[PDB]
Amino acid sequence: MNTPKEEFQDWPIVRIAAHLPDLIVYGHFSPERPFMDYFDGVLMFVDISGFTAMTEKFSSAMYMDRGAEQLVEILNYHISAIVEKVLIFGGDILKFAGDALLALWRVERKQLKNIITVVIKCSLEIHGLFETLDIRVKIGLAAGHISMLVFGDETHSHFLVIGQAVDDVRLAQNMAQMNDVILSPNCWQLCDRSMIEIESVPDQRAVKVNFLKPPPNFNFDEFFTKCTTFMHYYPSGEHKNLLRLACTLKPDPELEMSLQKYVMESILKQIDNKQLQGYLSELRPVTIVFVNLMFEDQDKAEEIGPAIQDAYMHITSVLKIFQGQINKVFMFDKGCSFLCVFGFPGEKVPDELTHALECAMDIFDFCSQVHKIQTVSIGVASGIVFCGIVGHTVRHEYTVIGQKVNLAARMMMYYPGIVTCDSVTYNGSNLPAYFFKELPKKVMKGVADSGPLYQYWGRT
Ligand SMILES: Nc1ncnc2c1ncn2[C@@H]1O[C@H](COP(=O)(O)CP(=O)(O)OP(=O)(O)O)[C@@H](O)[C@H]1O
Ligand SMILES: Nc1nc(Cl)cc(N(Cc2cccs2)C2CC2)n1
Ligand SMILES: [Ca+2]
Ligand SMILES: [Cl-]
Repeated sequence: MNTPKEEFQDWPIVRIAAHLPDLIVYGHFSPERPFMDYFDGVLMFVDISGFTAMTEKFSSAMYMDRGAEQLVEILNYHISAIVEKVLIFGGDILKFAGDALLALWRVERKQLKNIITVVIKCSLEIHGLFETLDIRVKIGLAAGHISMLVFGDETHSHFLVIGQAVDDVRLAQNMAQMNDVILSPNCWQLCDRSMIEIESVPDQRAVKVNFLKPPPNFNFDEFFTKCTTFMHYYPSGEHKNLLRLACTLKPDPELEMSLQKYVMESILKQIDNKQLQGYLSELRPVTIVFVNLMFEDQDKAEEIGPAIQDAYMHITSVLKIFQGQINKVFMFDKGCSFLCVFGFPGEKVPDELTHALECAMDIFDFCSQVHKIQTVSIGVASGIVFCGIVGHTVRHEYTVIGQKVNLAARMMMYYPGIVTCDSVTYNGSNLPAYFFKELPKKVMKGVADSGPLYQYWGRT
């Protein structure tokens, strides 16, 4: 009696799970919103520098109308290797944003020291990989208490990690010069100092890792194996050949119903083999509306959660009306940011610019009265941006990369408390000139040639 091979592996639920971390896939939590949970772990924020420039070049005529296809190929060639390293070291990729990704090793408080060692080794191996396009990799690490927030409505869900360690990992990474790994202060405080050769960062309690220098008896693989005891989802045994346990998920309509809420409809359409895979990789004219919600420095996560929930409910209704989408949500330095996009798969209109501006003002007016939100700032920029699925086969997300994305994000930070827009949006809108005010030109870090910027004043 024959015993033929292959556990079938490519169910819709498995494909959906590629778009989510284990934190969500295996989360089994309440469907109330907001939902908050608390844990400890180590974070790694890996930020590639140089794909936004590569993006601009790939629109040129030399790429012969295949710039999006070539961009996404070369990006994924590099990012998929990084993702594999993270997964093999036992980490959970939480979210992608353009050419960056945030990863988490959730562990019990007693294991933080040991896990920091595993994550530093992983970081050094990620720097390893890149002795090969013009691109640097900056890595920040942090460790400590982390809170998870899940917010949404009955058909959509969104998550974030929050707290000092999240702020710290971002601050750490941002200090790295090309190809450095930086530890947060608390990470350096908790780590195994005998193993880890560091140096001062000027005007900073963070430190740069110079070397991993283990003792005589230390064998990394035996050490790593012991650390796997504390990793709940590390593929093992008959599944040690897999990069994720999520590859073994079996059909379960209730779990699927829950996971699909995190993923865009156009992505679900591709997952369901109702649209061609290549259709979502594009260099497409869009309008980016980047909305920043600032909370007071005193604010704790249990106050932040209901306020993001409230803002979200309004953002989503306004976007539905004006034909916009939330591409990604971020939070650090007391600012929760919604990266919103007008134009992309299906939603292409003619009055898109007018609509992005009115939508932005509606969001600004509503969110300004949400209890606990100190300041709303919204940057609006229009241009050619790369849209597509970034990452590895087993762990990837839809995202956007482009100069106008970065510009919108810089506007919102440099021109706080107002709605700002770029020249393309200004000249291209229906609207008369006195709806606007021309702004003083600020020198913006990582932005040159930016052109005239405007405040969207409104009808009044
Ligand atoms: N998705 C993201 N989430 C959080 N912070 C980000 C981010 N992208 C960039 N940043 C932060 O802002 C800092 C400056 O980023 P920038 O210099 O403006 C673009 P980059 O990340 O260097 O290269 P790039 O745009 O080719 O990819 C970063 O070092 C990082 O701390
Ligand atoms: N707060 C938060 N949560 C998640 Cl899950 C991701 C995220 N971001 C922004 C941050 C990067 C570094 C610390 S927070 C990642 C996807 C870019 N921010
Ligand atoms: Ca980047
Ligand atoms: Cl891949």
